[PDB]
Amino acid sequence: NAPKRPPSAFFLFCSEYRPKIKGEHPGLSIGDVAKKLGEMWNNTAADDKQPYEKKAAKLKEKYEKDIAAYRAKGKPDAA
Repeated sequence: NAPKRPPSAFFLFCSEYRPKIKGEHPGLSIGDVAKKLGEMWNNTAADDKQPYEKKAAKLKEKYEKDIAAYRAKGKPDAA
């Protein structure tokens, strides 16, 4: 259950250059790769997020209606 949470905007961009920050800094954890990006993302322009952002949203949105449905009786899954 739980459609889960798709990309957050920061997922698209993260992927794009994760093996690249990992290549320069093969000493990051899910707390450093996250902290680094948590910054980069925050400083990716903002007007560079928008493209990735709109998608992360599109998906989050899907979830939001599938979660709203799940927690609001989304168990008889169109049977």
